[PDB]
Amino acid sequence: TTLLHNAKAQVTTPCGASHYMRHITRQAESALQAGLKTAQSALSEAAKAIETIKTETKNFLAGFAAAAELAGQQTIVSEIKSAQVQDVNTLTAAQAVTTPGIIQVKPKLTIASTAACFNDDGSPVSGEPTLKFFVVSANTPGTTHNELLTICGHGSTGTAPSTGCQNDATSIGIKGGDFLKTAAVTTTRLASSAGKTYPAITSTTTIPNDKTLNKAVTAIRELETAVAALDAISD
Amino acid sequence: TLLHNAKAQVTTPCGASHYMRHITRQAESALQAGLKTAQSASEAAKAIETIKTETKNFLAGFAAAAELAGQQTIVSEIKSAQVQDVNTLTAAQAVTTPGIIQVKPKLTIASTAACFNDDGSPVGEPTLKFFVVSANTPGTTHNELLTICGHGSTGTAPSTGCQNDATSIGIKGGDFLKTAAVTTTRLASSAGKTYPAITSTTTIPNDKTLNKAVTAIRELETAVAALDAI
Repeated sequence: TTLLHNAKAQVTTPCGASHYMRHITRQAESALQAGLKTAQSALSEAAKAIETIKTETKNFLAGFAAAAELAGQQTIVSEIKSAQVQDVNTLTAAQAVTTPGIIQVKPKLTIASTAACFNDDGSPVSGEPTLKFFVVSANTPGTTHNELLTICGHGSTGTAPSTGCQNDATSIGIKGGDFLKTAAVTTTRLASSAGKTYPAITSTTTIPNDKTLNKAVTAIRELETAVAALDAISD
Repeated sequence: TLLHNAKAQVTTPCGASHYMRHITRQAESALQAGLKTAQSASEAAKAIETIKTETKNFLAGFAAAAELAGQQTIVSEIKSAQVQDVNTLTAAQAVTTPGIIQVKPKLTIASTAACFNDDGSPVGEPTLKFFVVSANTPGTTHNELLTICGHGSTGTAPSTGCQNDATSIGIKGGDFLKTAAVTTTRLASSAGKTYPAITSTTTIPNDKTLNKAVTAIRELETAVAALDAI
């Protein structure tokens, strides 16, 4: 039998989650090839093999596409989680509100120098199965001086917020920080009255959201049954 | 089998994701037909041999098209990211609790599956179009986006117009990202028909991610064509 899920994989990062999904597609492909080869060697048993492959193609390709789509989503999640507001040094308040010294909210991203989640040479960089995905939402700003994502006060113009903001509005800058908050969501397959099933993911205010994730997991489940039916050909 | 929706006008990231899914739906129909022919009945052996030799290229480009669809789905959601406007406040109270002026991240979260409605329906040489995001550029003087907002009157919304006046201070917000389209059109040359390399080194996704997927999509096109012959 073909093991779609990698037991020796510990998903702890978005890039890890994307490689786990790609592993599903690689394993799904091997099961399809073996079914194709079994029907090819039988050239009746070849008629029922081709029949099983054709009947399961819709379920196979829908879940294959869903695993790939989830790998794509996690790849973008792994890049966007780096989004930050940059610190800006304080400036005497009268000059901080107009040209040439206006204090700016500066977006910044950290862009991979390779294909995201991959090395330059092309290699990856990261019981019932568990599907784990990472999701983003708006970060929560601070609520007092010297906390993230706030206007930074200091008695001395020119001060870097990293050295400590004060309750002092003589000069003002910006203490930056992460624009997003990243969290994991998980669903662990379990035996159901008629087979196996994934509990729903709850994540209503994130990117991706749970409607997007649950739709894809449902299709991954159809890939798993399609692969099991494919393994039954050579068994 | 026509993998490419010729009558598609891709102008949004969600439209780009649906174009990618059209490719996968068309690719499926080519394999299904190829399997239906094989079901009928050495000819049966010929089809199987093809379907098998081309499965590797087929699933590689199929996965790349669906991967790109997943990437464009997130692009369509995060492109909503903004820094919120914050009303001005007397400067001495603006630097500490409880009035501290905050840089407030904000997203717009789809209430459905992104790029789909509740019912589940979607919301020449071919061209592949994708949308990418990059850091937005802040303004350089008062009342321009992504700057501290001065005003003479405390409690003033920045939409009233920021001034060269630091009596009260707030935040003039705006989009956190800029979103632009990248494209590549299949080109006839002595190399056959190939998609030119995209250059985009400062965006999410970047060109190395995109160019790798595009190369695989070209291999899908070649696989669908061989599947059509049988």
